[PDB]
Order: sequence, then C-alpha cells, then structure tokens
Amino acid sequence: AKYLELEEGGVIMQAFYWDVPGGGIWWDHIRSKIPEWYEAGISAIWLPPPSKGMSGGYSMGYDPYDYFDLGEYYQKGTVETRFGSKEELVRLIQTAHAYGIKVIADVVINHRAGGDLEWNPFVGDYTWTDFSKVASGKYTANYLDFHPNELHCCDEGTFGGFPDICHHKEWDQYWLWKSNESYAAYLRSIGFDGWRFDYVKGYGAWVVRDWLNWWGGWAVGEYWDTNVDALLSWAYESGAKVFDFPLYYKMDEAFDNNNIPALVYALQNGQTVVSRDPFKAVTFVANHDTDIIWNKYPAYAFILTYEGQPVIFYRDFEEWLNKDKLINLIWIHDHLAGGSTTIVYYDNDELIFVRNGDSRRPGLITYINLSPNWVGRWVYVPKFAGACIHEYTGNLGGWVDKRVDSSGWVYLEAPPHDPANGYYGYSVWSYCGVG
Ligand SMILES: OC[C@H]1O[C@H](O)[C@H](O)[C@@H](O)[C@@H]1O
Ligand SMILES: [Ca+2]
Ligand SMILES: [Zn+2]
Ligand SMILES: [Zn+2]
Ligand SMILES: [Zn+2]
Ligand SMILES: [Zn+2]
Ligand SMILES: [Zn+2]
Repeated sequence: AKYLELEEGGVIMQAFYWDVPGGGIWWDHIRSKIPEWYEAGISAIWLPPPSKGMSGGYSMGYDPYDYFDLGEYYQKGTVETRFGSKEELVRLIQTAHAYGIKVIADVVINHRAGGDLEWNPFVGDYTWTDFSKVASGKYTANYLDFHPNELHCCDEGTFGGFPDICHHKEWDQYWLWKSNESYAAYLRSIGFDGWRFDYVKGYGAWVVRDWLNWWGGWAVGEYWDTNVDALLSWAYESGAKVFDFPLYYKMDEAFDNNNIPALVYALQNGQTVVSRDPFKAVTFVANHDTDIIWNKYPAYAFILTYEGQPVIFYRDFEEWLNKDKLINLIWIHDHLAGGSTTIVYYDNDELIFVRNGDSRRPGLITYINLSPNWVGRWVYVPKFAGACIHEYTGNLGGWVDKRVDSSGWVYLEAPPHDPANGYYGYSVWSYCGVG
C-alpha cells in the first residue's frame, strides 16, 4: 500500500453498503476506484459476501446458497451475483494487489439459504435444508448439516429462520475451511488476504480459531454487542479482532449530543474495546447495518487520529462526505497518529487530545469542536514544547503555523462545527515540516 499496510494497522475501506446498485456492476465499479483509493492511502478493501445467494440478483450475500458460485453459474435466476461475475471479482483483487492493497472476504457461515423442501427427522416437519442441487456441485448438504440434528439441537445462535449450520460436523468443517477444497481455500485461491466473519455470536470462537490456524491472514469478527468483556473474550479466544461497537455507540453519545464527557468517561473506564486493547479494536463511524452518527466529521477525525484500526464506510467516502477531508485524515492517520494518548482538555462540546508518537509517527494534537462557533483554548501540551506546530487539515481556512513555548503552552484553535456550511468542527496539529 502507499502508506501503512493492513497488518500494520492501515486504514480499511468497507467497499459497499446496503443494497448497492444491482445488475452485476459492483465489482467493476469498485475496481475502477482502486487507483484513487491507492493514492488516498487505503491499505485494504472489505468486500461484501461474494457467493450466490437465495435471492439471486437481489441478494447482498448474507443469505448464501452455493458458496462455490461467485457469479459463474445460472442459479436463482441469474449467472452473476448482485455484485458481478467471478472473473470481475478476480480482476478486482488482481488490481488491488497490483497496488499492494489487501482484500478482505466477508465470510457468512452461521447460516445458509435457498435450500429445497425436505423431511426433517429431528424437527418432525419439512425444512428447506436440501442443498443437493447447488450448481457448483461443491458443499452439498441436507438436514444433517444444520440444527437440529443427531449431535444437538442448537448452537450459540440463529439468524431469523435461516438453516443454521452445525460446524461440529466434519463434512461442514471439510467444506468450509478444513481442506484444499474448502470455501476458505477457494477464496484464498482467487486472492483474498483477510477475513471479516459475519455474526460470530451465532457459533463458537473455536471455529474462527481453527480457520485462522489453517489459513492465517488478518481477521475481524462481527460481534455486535456493547459488553466489552464479551467482545474481548471472543477476540482472545478466536485470535481475531472485533469491530468496536462499544466505541461506535459512545462516539454517537458524545458527538451527536454535545456530550463529550460521555466519551471521555467510556475511554477512562474501559467501556470501549480500543481503550482496553487497541490491537484488537477495529473502529468505524458507520457500516451497512447501522448508521446513527449524524456528525460524521468529528467522528472520522476521532477514529483516524485516535488508537485502533479505522474503517471508512464506502458511502461516506464516495457519496455523502467531502472526500478530500477523508483523504486528508487518512494521510494524517498514517503519518502522525501514533503512540499513547493523553486527553488535555474537554467540556460538553470540545475535546483536545495528544498522540505522543511512536517510532515512525511523530504524534499530533486533535481539537474537536461540536459548537457552532470558532473556539480557542490555551492548552498544556509539553509533548510539543519548544516546537513549530502546523495545522494539517486546512480547516482553519489556510496555512497556519504556531510556536509552542518551551513550557508546553500554546493557544490552539478549532473551526465551528457547521458542516452544512463547510465548517467541519476540528483541527489537527503536529510538528511543522512532516508532510
Ligand atoms: O450528509 C449525510 C448522510 O449522513 C449519514 O451518513 C446518514 O445516514 C445519511 O442518511 C445522510 O444522507
Ligand atoms: Ca448458529
Ligand atoms: Zn458482468
Ligand atoms: Zn452444531
Ligand atoms: Zn447519532
Ligand atoms: Zn472516489
Ligand atoms: Zn466548549
């Protein structure tokens, strides 16, 4: 990648959103963006589930039917998936790799959908568990491969009424990751580097752990919950990272309601994954399932200058927000955002913190303002004592430099938070001359 690599905590782009334009144009559409995203500093792209789903052309991939059909067989009323054909996906991955950008596969293995009606001896009724007709002829299945069966009735969880996969069966283990004919093998064979595990609360952490033991690669599990202990327990057991839903909700509490203290408190008392283990936290401002944060500018300013590994939501970058502001924060994240964090000021609508720097990144000062007016504060930042600091976003309307006296005191300023009028509510500072 241009700046930091995925394995180095680089920024990730969720290259989709709920119900992207159909017609099989998504893979090509994303492929055309690779050169721009490379220049923007994106280190990896997370793609939606690539397999043929029950709802065919309308499927978002979360109702997988034939895992081994990436848009190559006429099935469920279509050859290509909603996103495109197999080759288009392969070409996308090849283009990403040509630019050193990694690709993350969205693995949906808790459930399956689109099976034929079949008598189920354990349910005592008919179930849509007959998957013997999948066009790929790979990973066929019947009621024995789902809950309930002769092993047990249920596992950690189900999703709606979709046939719930029993990973304890060797047949299913073989087809999903335990062989060179597995779904993991197939995804890896076409270029996928990492994994994003869907609804991990629906099955055991051991599944992800064994998958990773066999294939390695960067990984994150989607464990939708606010209980940090539960998320970190799953993370340490599975060996994968977890999306920081706890931080997501706390950022919303603070940034969308002039309640910064709510976020400070959460960060101080372990109510976020990132404040407990920044090496396990995958941070985000929004995703395809939930998007409650309205004031996204200070939110992105925060996850891109604070600790953890940030993800940028496709729609914010390509449709709703000022792309240049995001490109700027990615540059800042990879060049300045390093080291431990020290909060130096806060009130209901303002948050100022310092990143103390690491071996490659000098550190920075983030000044978030949720108020509708220009603000300025005298702050004690000994980290930058006796230095020339520069504002790196340009949100002050121009090129601005300041001298932090030998003591550590400096008068910092932040623009109004009125994005509707081009005032984004944040300024970011660091040593002059970095980039
Ligand atoms: O400026 C705008 C956008 O912000 C968010 O991302 C909302 O979810 C979206 O509905 C809105 O259009
Ligand atoms: Ca399950
Ligand atoms: Zn096509
Ligand atoms: Zn089971
Ligand atoms: Zn909100
Ligand atoms: Zn673009
Ligand atoms: Zn204030």
